[PDB]
Order: sequence, then structure tokens, then C-alpha cells
Amino acid sequence: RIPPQSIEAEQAVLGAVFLDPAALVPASEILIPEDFYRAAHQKIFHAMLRVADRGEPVDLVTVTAELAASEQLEEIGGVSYLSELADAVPTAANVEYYARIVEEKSVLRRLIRTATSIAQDGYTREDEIDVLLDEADRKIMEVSGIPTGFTELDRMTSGFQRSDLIIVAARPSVGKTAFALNIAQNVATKTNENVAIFSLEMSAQQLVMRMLCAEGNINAQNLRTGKLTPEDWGKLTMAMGSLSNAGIYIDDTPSIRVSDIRAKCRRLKQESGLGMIVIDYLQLIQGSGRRQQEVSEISRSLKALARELEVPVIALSQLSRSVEQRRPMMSDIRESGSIEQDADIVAFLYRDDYKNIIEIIIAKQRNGPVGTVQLAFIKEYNKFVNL
Amino acid sequence: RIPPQSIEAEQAVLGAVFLDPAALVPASEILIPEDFYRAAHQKIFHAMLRVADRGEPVDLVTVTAELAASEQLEEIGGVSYLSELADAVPTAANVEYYARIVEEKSVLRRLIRTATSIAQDGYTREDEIDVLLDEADRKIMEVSGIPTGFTELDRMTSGFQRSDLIIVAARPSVGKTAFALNIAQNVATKTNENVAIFSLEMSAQQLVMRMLCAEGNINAQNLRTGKLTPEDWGKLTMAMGSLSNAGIYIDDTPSIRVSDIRAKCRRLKQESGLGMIVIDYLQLIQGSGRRQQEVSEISRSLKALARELEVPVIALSQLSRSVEQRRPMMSDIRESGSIEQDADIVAFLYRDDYKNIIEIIIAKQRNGPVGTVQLAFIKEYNKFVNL
Amino acid sequence: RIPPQSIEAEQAVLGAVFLDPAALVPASEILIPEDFYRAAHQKIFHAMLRVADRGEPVDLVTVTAELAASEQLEEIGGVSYLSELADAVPTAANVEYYARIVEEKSVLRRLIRTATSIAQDGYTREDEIDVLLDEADRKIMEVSGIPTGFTELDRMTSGFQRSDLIIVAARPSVGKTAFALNIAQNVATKTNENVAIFSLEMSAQQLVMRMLCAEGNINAQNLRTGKLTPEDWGKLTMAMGSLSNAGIYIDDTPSIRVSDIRAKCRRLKQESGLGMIVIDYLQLIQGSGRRQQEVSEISRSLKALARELEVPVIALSQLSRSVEQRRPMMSDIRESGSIEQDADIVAFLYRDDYKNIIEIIIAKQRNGPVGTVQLAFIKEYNKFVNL
Amino acid sequence: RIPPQSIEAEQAVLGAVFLDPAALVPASEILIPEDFYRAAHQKIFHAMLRVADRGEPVDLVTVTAELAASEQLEEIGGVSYLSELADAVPTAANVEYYARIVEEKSVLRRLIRTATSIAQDGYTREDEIDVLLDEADRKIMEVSGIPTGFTELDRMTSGFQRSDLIIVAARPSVGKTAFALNIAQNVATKTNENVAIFSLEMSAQQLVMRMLCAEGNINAQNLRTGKLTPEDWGKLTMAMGSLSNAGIYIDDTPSIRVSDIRAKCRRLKQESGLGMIVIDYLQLIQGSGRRQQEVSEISRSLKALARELEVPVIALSQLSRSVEQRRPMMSDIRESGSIEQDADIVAFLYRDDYKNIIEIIIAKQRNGPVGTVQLAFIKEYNKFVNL
Repeated sequence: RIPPQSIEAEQAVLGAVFLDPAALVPASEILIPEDFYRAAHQKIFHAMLRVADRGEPVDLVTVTAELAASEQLEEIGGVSYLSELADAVPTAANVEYYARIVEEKSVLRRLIRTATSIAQDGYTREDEIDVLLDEADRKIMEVSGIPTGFTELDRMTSGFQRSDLIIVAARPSVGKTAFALNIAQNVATKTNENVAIFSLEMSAQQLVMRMLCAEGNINAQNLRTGKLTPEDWGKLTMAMGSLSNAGIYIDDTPSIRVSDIRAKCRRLKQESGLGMIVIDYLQLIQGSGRRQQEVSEISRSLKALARELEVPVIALSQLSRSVEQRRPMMSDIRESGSIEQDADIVAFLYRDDYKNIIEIIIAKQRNGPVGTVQLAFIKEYNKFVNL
Repeated sequence: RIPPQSIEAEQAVLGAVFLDPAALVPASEILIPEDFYRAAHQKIFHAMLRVADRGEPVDLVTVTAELAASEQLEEIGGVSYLSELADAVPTAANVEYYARIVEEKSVLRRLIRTATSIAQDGYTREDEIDVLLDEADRKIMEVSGIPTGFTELDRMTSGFQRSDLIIVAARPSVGKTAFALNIAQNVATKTNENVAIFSLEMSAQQLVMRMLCAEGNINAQNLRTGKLTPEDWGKLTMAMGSLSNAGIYIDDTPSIRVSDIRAKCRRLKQESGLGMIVIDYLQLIQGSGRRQQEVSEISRSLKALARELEVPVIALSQLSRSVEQRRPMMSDIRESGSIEQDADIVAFLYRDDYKNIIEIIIAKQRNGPVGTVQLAFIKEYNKFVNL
Repeated sequence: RIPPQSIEAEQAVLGAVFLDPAALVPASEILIPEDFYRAAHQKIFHAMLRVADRGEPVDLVTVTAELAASEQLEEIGGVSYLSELADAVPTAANVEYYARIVEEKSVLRRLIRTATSIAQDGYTREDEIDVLLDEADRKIMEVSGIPTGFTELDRMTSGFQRSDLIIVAARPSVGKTAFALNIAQNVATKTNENVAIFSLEMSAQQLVMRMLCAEGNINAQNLRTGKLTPEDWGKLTMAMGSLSNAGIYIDDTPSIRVSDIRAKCRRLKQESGLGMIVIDYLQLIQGSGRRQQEVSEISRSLKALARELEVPVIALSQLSRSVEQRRPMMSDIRESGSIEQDADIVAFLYRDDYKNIIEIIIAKQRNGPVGTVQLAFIKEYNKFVNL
Repeated sequence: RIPPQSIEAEQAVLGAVFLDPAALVPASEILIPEDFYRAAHQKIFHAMLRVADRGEPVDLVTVTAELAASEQLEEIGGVSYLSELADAVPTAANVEYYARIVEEKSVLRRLIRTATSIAQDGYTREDEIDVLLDEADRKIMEVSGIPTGFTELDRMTSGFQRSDLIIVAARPSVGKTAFALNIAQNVATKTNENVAIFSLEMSAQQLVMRMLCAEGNINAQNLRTGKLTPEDWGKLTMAMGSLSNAGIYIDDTPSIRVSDIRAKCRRLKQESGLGMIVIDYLQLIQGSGRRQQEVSEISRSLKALARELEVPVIALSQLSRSVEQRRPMMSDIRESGSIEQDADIVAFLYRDDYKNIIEIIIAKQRNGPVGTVQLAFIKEYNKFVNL
């Protein structure tokens, strides 16, 4: 003690209102009744606000009436006290400055209260800690382009650029995961940039297995059922050697929230440098809770993630079973929107023959053309090659 | 105290008989003399019954005579008391209701007596217990590694080892039941070990039919629709002969709890010796009550079962419809966990072509590699063979 | 007093863990913290379990740390007490036996507690009783073929056999109720077996009216509007005479649960003998609560009912309006499953002409053929006759 | 004090039941246990009712038993008190009169209690008032044709008559609002009757703008974009002059409940006189809560409103998008019923050419023909004219 306060300034604020009713507007903007340290002043300010909300004139008579009806007049010192308040104001026009003093001392009391609260929790719960530090963080604050490797896709895009949200949608079995991994692999191994991969459905080793096969040309099923030709084995050592130098960071957390994604990428860019973010399908990202509105916020958040880290974000998406009812188009993700607006580039993967060829339909691109880029897919190595 | 009683109702029952002799029939049906709390009423009711059994009229005079001869008149209060009883009945026709009240309070006294008796025995004999609980039950009611046979699977596992919890998950129609039965059959017929099989969905004979077909190479549908080639019949006798020597113990109880499974296996190992436990799908095992938390406890309990009996436990599991949304992975049983941690080995069965070949994906193994072992399935015999 | 306990054994269990950390596994399997009579031992065992769940080594230091952070060290006697525990164990390897002693004395305390609780409720609530006895039952436990009469249907089935769940599905107005009643009537009047009929939609007398008409050939509408030919009346007396000798037990309870059905049939078989169970449509049986998952459990329960009482259970079912969209098939009850698996025999009733003939489609039969048996229906008597 | 009571009459009621069990029927009809001032009499009457609900005979013995089991015998004075009650009744046949005396004194106590409660709230909450008076109203009570102007529509209807609920349904853009306003305008300006208009979607001035244009022939868009020919302006002054004499009362409350509509019309008729009620679409009226059942009650209430004020009620309704799937019919509002029964006259507006002509389909009329009346619509003035 004693708690930071300014009775003189509190008195001047309330007084000002009684001298000029217009003074309540500036005061109410800066203060709420609870900012007043003295209980009587809280009750008085609250009476003023009530009268004001009714569109009734706020003066000594209506405030007196208001407090009389709420049985608070005597408790606050009567009309006689309201007179003193009116005598306690040097100039009504200075009400904002008086108000700021009251506010300043309210904020200080909140700082002291939350700080003490944190200190006490330190002795009590002991008994967690990780949560303690996070809520201590939380409570204190409250008191206040890139080449893709696919020459033909690079022509249209130029290629994937910083701050852009790129969405690659495809029906199951089309090969969207393989597509995203090829791009992530080409960027990390060919260029000097780091790629952050979030695989929510597929594990980290299960994903590396696919880019090892893709890298050194090893038959996928050959590893799965292993099997392995002695020289197909020597093919693996060269794949590892070249793939070890790449800046590939994988997070295989089953169902992350966007905040976790954001925080991890945040730390990575300022620690090692970041160039791309690839997320293995969006419909698996869980919201801030514990699903149409939920998915729009995630979409909106991924675009914000792209802008912040000045990096292209490639988010895979899955198409509704409408294509089969019809070649995919915008309406197939629009029934599952509103990813359509947030994405400055939307790409679909269509397989003409479900020719081991696959079509990459660029349906949306904010700065550049719209059309179909074509690539060949090799099932045995899980790769997309040029044409 | 005081013991549940109704003197008023007792008095009305006896009174009723003195007003209308026909009232004794309903009373005697519902009550015996001992149900009366007051000794005098027991003696009186007993006198009535005696007179009645002699085929003599039951009224105030004959009951008085009866009690006089048994030297009980004064003891029950004389004829003067018998008069009071006659004045204590509101309506003789309501005798059944009066009787039921007396009975109700007799049953309560028996409940209190037996419950107290059980409580006392708890402190005294201590000094048995198993008998105590059984008679407590009784008294309360009265008031009212191991080679698998599949060379390629044995390479990776080595094979199924003691104390391990092995989980074999597969979508319906893939052939998990057939797979588990083949292993159970190979172990019992080839090695000198005993296998305990729990089939909750399939009956004991229905399961033997499948391993008879598997054993001697008999067409499954041939038996189902029977049908049977004379020499396909001689094929059955050899199957039985060889299958009779095997130590196969089957329990086809519809939906057991884990405690029942545990107790049965417990007795078996120390009586004949136990080597494997196979349970036909986990989602059918019911909890300790009367379903996510429930399933975790069962999982946790099966692992404890494996450790206790130093035996591999093979628990079949069913996959969520997520695979079809995608080849199965850990997340497919994780939405139905938490079997993932308790199991030191998790295996999936994937059929490439739903090639009559089937893939056995070992997704988890605590001591050993992770990969895909491949086997061929024969629909006609319901068998898995090597490759 | 004093409550059954073993401080010595409690001390040895905790001590064992401090001597060999492996001792906690056997102890935790047998005991939970609450089994310990002494509060300090509960707190200590709970600290051990917490440390263990974190995958951290459980020894004197980590347990001391755990209790210090939960502010329980002094309360349990300090590290000095933890030392005594370590000195209180004769041999760490005997931990299971020490554990069982602790458990045994915990179970006894629960027996004493629940028994006392029952005794007290006996004096208090008095004021119910039927509920009292049932929960007293409940609480104490917790401390621990047939010829059908239709020659052509008998050919295929052979006929309805013990332990089989037979499901007879039909659209409204087809005549499934009449069909089930004819079978129930043929069995009871022709063979020496007892039939249990559950009619949830139709009353007991309303159902007897239909089998009286069927029995002695009395025009149904004739009774309904009565009406009655003097000799059609003498036809009724012969129907009653012959129908009185039959072992037909009817329960016309509006909407029973499966447990009530089971309990009644249970008592019946061991009291008079039971041969068949007929239930007038499944969709009316209410669940254990207060509807797809609910219906699967009922189905599963009826099959368990069949196995238990070694009796064929005939459960009528109603078809979805899909047939009219198309002759019924399995998919018509599959949208209302999962009765399809539990039933070892599924029969549909199809009327070619909605010929007063009706078709009985046996879509499923586990042991025997699949086909259509044909019978003639007589509207006037509500009967199915041969062909 | 002392609170209005009659112990003598209370005693006679209970006594009567003990003398003649039939006396409970009249007593229970007039009284509930709480009407008895004396606690013992409440307990006794409650015991009687319980015994009675069980279908058991209510006499001195069963009531004694009932109170003994609920541990209330001694508390009410024993069986000895029950005897006194039996002696306290002059004649059991007079039980209704005794009962009414008890009831009378119960009602008085409720009057005193609620009145006191109101008086106290007057000093406390002071601090609202409008709510106070309304609940004071509420609590005290608890203690206890027209020519349309369209000659062809007048032929069929004759025209809109008192007590009739008229429903005018139309798809958006057809012109139902304009239609209703024309009728309301014709009635008020031509005949000496008052029209009450409820516009929930459209404001009062926005609605007057449309009937000013309609009145004096002023181009609608001309006012909207104003614009205005000097003599088209003089056209406005004549429109106002003639429209000022009309008895048009408008309530443009966004989403009223039917009770508010009813109360306002109620006051209007007895204050100035009322002739018509027009409500701008029914689907906007909110229920008594905070939507199919909800809409039926509103419909039912509007018909009651028509009967009460002996006035035709014209409620606009909107059609489902079924017409476009097909000329509107009854089924288009039947999927949004049950307005179909309550309305004694249902009219649809169909526009042949969405000819600036519009069809008025009278689909229902309780007293009169069914057919199509045809009128011409002028978009520029928002008017319907004859033909």
C-alpha cells in the first residue's frame, strides 16, 4: 500500500460532468466505473452512464434521482457530496487530462494485481509450470519467385512467390501429396532455400521414404516389401547423401492448429531462414476450438502467415465428390470455401485417364495467366517429371 | 433401532380374521406367523392356522380355546386382547393390503439382519474371503519368440514374443479373422504350445469349420452348401485327426469383459500351459460398466494380461472408414485409441486389389524393424500362404 | 472398528518400489491409490504413478520432488518416512503378495461400507422398497430344429433351430404379424414346446382374437362387427378348447427394453421350459437409455438371447420405403442395420400382387440354401396355408 | 396476522375421508395439500393422495402406514390425532362445503402474500417500474363486407368481411406488398373505416412514399432519385391533402409478436374504431419465445384476432420456391403451414409474364366461389388498377 490512486482527479472528472454535461463523452471514452478507486465514485459514474444511455440529460438532479432509486445516495455522501465534486474541478474543459490520470492509476493497480497473482501462483501450483509461464505471458500482455523445378509450371507462375497463398486441390488418389513433395524436394535440393513441411496424415519417416524413392530413382514397392537390388541399394546412399544437404524441416503432428504452425515457422525463419511452407491437406488442420466458418478462418490465417513471413504457402486441399458427378473447377472447393478469395492462386490436379500423364489446372492466379500445365507421373518412383 | 414394523397393520390382519373368517386365506397366503414382529401376534396367527388346518371354524372362541390349550392366552393378553384386535380393523375386506404392509416390514427386517450378519463376518472370519463373498452373494438374493508359420513375418518379428501386445487391425472383409486363425492354427499344430482363442462375433463350431477347411484343403462353400466330394470327405478325416492333437481352447462368449478373459487364461496357463492368446476383435469386448475411455482401459488391461502370463496377446481391431477416405496407417486407430501406446506391435492388413495377395503392414514394433510383409490369400480355403 | 487394514503390507509395497522401480508395475496393476488405508500412502502411491506416467524414473528422489511440488512431503512424514518405507520391505520381489494383501483389505472395507449403506437406507427411505432391493442387488455385486408347420419352409430351414436369430422383415400390410403368429400357433398346438410372444404394438386379447380366427376358421370381420353364425359360434368353442392346451405366453407391454425381455424369458425356460421367442417388430423395442447405434445393440442382444436360452428367436422387422422405389432385398434393412450380421437367417415377405399368394424370400441362412418359399394367404381368417 | 384459516374445516375434510373413503374424490378436486394451513394436515392429505394413486383403499390404517413409512406419524400427532379428525366431522356428505372453506382461506392467503410481495418490490427495485407494474398486473390475475376498390375482386369476395382471416401469398417481386397497400389505401380514402398496417420489413415513411405515388400518380423513381416536375410536385400536394383525411395507422416495428399486434389493435378499435388489419408478411412475425409449430400458432392467433375485433385481417405470406419448380397452389404454403386451415380465404398473386397484368388466384373462400380475378399493375406508380 497505498494503491496508486488520484482522488483529486476522480473528483474533478465527476465534477466536470456536473458543470458541463458534454464532459461525460470524453470521460466515458477513457474510463469505465471500475477505474475509479473510491466505491462512491464508481456508483456515481455508473449512475451518470445509466442516465446518459436513456438519452436523458445528465446533471446534478437526474444523477441524484438515479442514485436515490438505486438506494445509493446516502452511501455516496448525498447531494451534498455531489456539490463538493462540482467544487473540485479547476476547469471542466480539462476533463480528458483528469480522466487520463484516473485511468493511468487504474492500469497500475491492474499491473500490481496481476503481478501479485503471478507471484502467488508461483508458490501454490507447482504442479504444471509450462502452463504457468504461458498464462503469465498472457496475463501481463492483457494489462496493456521460387523456382518449382517444373519448367512449364514456372512459365505461368514465375514461379511461386513470396506472400502468396497457393492452394493445390485434388481428389483422393490423384497425387497431390506427391506433387507437393516434389516441389518441396526440388526447392530444398536445387535452390539454397529452406522448406517447412507439415504432414498431418503421413508420418515423417513415411514421407522421407517417398522422397528418397523420388530422389535416387528407387522402386517404391521395392522398399515397402524389401526386397532391394544391391545396386538399387547403392542408389539409396547417393539419395541420402544429396538429400542430407537439403534444408527440409518436417513436422508430422497429427492435427495442429494454425497458431502452432505459425509459431514454429516464425521461429524457423529468424533462426535458419525460411523459403516455403507446405501443408499436407487443410481439412485436417483443427480450429481454435476443441467447420465451414472454422475452415474459412484457417484459410484466412494461412494467407496472413504467408504475408508475415514473406513466403509462399502451399496448402493442399481435397475436392468434393462433385467432379465425379460432372475435370475440377472452382465450385468444387466453393461448397467447402471460402478458400477461393484468400488464395491468390488455386491449382487443381486432374488425371485425364483415371497416358501416365497428369494435368495441373491453374484456375486462379492474381498476377499472371490461367491455364493447364501438363506433367508426367511415374507410379514406381512417386515422381512428377517434365514433358 | 427401531426395527421396521407396523403393529397397526398386524392388529388389522388378526382383527379381520375375527370379523370375517374368510380373511385368513388371503392372510396365510401372504404371511407366516414369524412375519409378525410382536410375539403375541405370532402365537395368535399360529393358533388360527392350526384351527384352520383341522378344518374347524376360525373365530374368537376357537382361537381362545386353542391358545388356552397351548397355555398362551394370558401371555398374548387374554380374550380381552383378541377383542381389541377385532376393534383394530378399519375394513375386513382390506386384509390383503394390511397383510402386505406386515410382509413388507418383515422383508426389511430380514434384509437388515442378513446385511448386519455379512458386516460382522467381515470382521470375524478373515480367514477365507472367496467363500465369504459367494455366501454374501447367496444370502442377499435369498431375501428377495513364437513362430507364426509365415516365414516372412517371422523374419521381421522373430516372431511374436512373450509379454507383447500385438494388434492386428483391418477393415471389414479384408481377412483379419482368417489371418489370426491361421497363426493360431500354425502355432498349435506345428509347435507344442497352447493357444487360447476368444471369438466374440463368431461361434466355436463356425470357427472350427474355417480351420478345418484351412487345415486339410477343403472348399469352404463346399461345406456350407454341402455338397462334398467323397475324397474331399476323406480329406476331412485327416484334417480332424491332425487337428485333434492341437492344443486349441476356444471361448465363444458373445461379449466378455477383460476380467473374465484374464481369469480363464490365468487358470489355463497353470493347469495345462499357455502360449498365445487371440481375441476376435477388441471393439466387442465390453467394459467394467453395464467407450473411448472404456476402450483405452481394455487396451491397457490386455497389455497387463500379456505381461502377467508372459505370453503374446493378439487382439484384432477394426479400422475407421478413413482409409477409404484416403492404405491404412496409425491415425486410423488413433481416432479410436489409445491402443497406439499400449501395443508394442501394431499390424495392418491391406489388400492392394479390393492378385489374390494381401499386405501385412507392420506399422509399429518396439524391438525390430517397420515394413510390409506380403502373403497370398486363398478364398476357397480361407488361408494365408507364403510367397 | 477397526477397519480391515494392513499397514505393514502397505509399507512393504511402497518400500519395494523404492528398492526396485520395476515393482511399481505389479503394484499399479493390483492397486489404485485409494486402496491404501493410510492417507500418506495414498499421496505417496499417487506421486509414484504421476512420475511414472511422465516416463521419468521412479525412485526416492523423484518421489520426494513430486510430493514437495504438490506440498505433501511434510504431510506424509518427509523423506525420512520414505526411508522407513524402504526399510519396511522384507523382499522387493514379493511385491505382488504384499499388494494383494492391501487389495484384499480394501475390498473388505468396500463390502462393509456398502452393506452399512444398505442397512441405513432400510431405516431411511421406506418409501419405495422395490428400488431399494434392486439397488441392494446392484451395489453388492459391484464390490466383486423346431417344425414351422409350413412343409415348404421346413425343407429349406429344417426348420427354425436353437440359438438362431431369425429376422422376418416386411412392409406394412404385407402380413408379417400374421405370419409370425401362425408359426407361434403351429409350434404351440402341434409340438409340445412353449412359445413366448412379445406384442408391443398389439394387445394380448387383440392378438388372441387373430389366432382364434386362424385356429377354428372364423371370419375375422365377423367377430369384429359381431355378427356370428350360431355354428360359427360352436366353431369358436372348439378353437378355444384346442388353444387352451397350447403353451402360449404373451407379454403385451407397449415398449420394453431387451433386458426385460431377456429376464422374463430367462425365468420362463427354467420354470416351465421354453422353445421359441417371437417379438412383434424390433423398431418398437426401446434402448437402454430414455437409434441406429441403439438398434444394433438390440439386434446384438437378441442374438445373445438366442444363444443363452438355446432357442430360435423370431424378431419381426419393418422395411424401408426403398422396395417401392425399386421385391425386397438386404439393402432395405441395411439402411436400418446392422441386423444383417447378427441374424444368421433373414427372411422377407413379398406379395407379388399388392393370387392371394405370398412369397417368403429367405435372403440369408448360415447353414442351408437361399431361395423363395411360397405360401397362400387367406384374408378372411388371417392365415397362411401350404401350397 | 392471523392468516385467514379454518382449522375446524380442515379437520372436517380429513375426518370425512376417514369416515367415507369416497369423500377424498370431492376433496382432491377442490384442494391440494398446500391449501391446508396446518403442516400436519398437508402431510396427512398428501399421504391420502399417495395411497389413492396406488389404487389402494384410503382409510385410517393405510394412511397410518403411509405416514409411518414417510416418518411423519408422530410429527402429525399419531393415530390418536387421526382419530380426532374422524370425530371432527359433523357429516361426511358435507365434505365439499368443508373443502370450499379451506380453499377460500387458501386463496385469501395467496392474495395477501402476492399483495405484500408487490408492496415490498415497490420499495426495493425502483429501478425499472414498467416491468414492476406489468408483473403486478400478472401476479394479481394469477391469484384468481369491406369494399376493396377492385370491382372484380369485390364480385367474388363481397368483399373482405368481418372476422375473416385473409392470406395473400406471393413470391418475391410479384407485388404482394403493393397489392395490400392499394387495398388499405382504397378502404381508408374511399370508405369511412380505419386501417391498421403493420410493416415489419418496410419503414413507415418508406411505405407512405409508395402510397403517395400510388395516390396522386407520381413516378416512383422520380421521387427516389428526385428529380420532380414542378407540376408533378403540385400533384404531390393534392395527394397529401386527400391522404391526410384517411384513417391510416402504421406500426413499422421490425419484428413484433402477435400479442403486441393484438394489444395495439385492441386499443385502437375502442378508441377510434377499426375496420381492417394489414400485416406485411407473416414469416417475419416472431413467436412467443426468444418455426413450423411457431408459425401455426401465429396463424391461429391472427384468426382469433379477426374474430375478437370483428374485422378482416389481411396477412401477407411468402411462397416456397416450389412454384418455380412447377402458377402457385395450396401445397406451396402447405410445406409452410398450417395457415391453410386457419385462413377462411387464401389468395395467390401470379404474374403470367415474369402484359403488365397480374392474376389474383382465390384458391380458398369459405363462403363464396373459387377462381382467378385479373388486375393490371403499373410499375411507375406501384399501383393495381381495374380491367
